[PDB]
Amino acid sequence: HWGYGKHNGPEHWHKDFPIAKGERQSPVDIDTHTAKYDPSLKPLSVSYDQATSLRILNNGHAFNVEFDDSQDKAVLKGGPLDGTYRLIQFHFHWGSLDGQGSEHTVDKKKYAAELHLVHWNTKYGDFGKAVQQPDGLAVLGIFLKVGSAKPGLQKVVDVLDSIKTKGKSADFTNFDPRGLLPESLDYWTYPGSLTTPPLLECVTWIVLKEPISVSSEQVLKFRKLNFNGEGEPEELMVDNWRPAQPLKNRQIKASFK
Ligand SMILES: O=C1Nc2ccc(F)cc2S(=O)(=O)N1
Ligand SMILES: [Zn+2]
Repeated sequence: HWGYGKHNGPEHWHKDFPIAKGERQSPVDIDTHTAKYDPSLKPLSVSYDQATSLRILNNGHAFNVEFDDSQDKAVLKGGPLDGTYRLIQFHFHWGSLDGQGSEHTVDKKKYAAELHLVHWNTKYGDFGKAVQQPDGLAVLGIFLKVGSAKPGLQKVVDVLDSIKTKGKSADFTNFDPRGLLPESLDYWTYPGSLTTPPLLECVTWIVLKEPISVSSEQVLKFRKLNFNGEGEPEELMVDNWRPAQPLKNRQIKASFK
């Protein structure tokens, strides 16, 4: 099965998932000098006041904080998007060292981690139908750098010991994802894909320019998670990031000068 190891990592994924070599794969390097300001892009609208978190799950490649998406409660709209996209889950990608971990890069810079807030287009009715469409998902990507702690992340960090291994979940209600957002919503946007198999080309990527700061202790606790299940040999869940993929015939657009 696919993973992030030497024999099953990103360079192998194309054998089971040939779209890995497709025309709109993610992540990508964001060349800040070539990204063009698009004055027709609107401000992002992030409406998370009614978000209902339910559960946190170690799925063997990251941990997902899942939300009730059976109603319009936490939605992303505006920006490059047409219509309304409902928050379904968020998760992170991170490194074994502070010098790597993000999936997107900025002028080849790798951040310590990257948060993905995943939303699906309500016109397709559910997530499973949305991923079959070129405009089915909108993923808000936020870089993490190591410095001061992020207070709004600590409730996540503190539950990780209860979901150490693949397949473990824990109740995780009343978590407010607004506490994970930077001050500015300036962003880059481009059409891309899921960054894990099945690598479907269904994502409008919206990557925020401003990183959030998290403490060394916070990211160190991400690195204590396990890829393996309980009672299997311990493999630390680190370096669960796909590297940048060829941009091909795409343009990255900036919301800001
Ligand atoms: O690792 C990732 N796996 C995903 C899997 C399913 C998604 F809906 C979105 C993503 S993602 O591209 O945001 N990141
Ligand atoms: Zn992701």
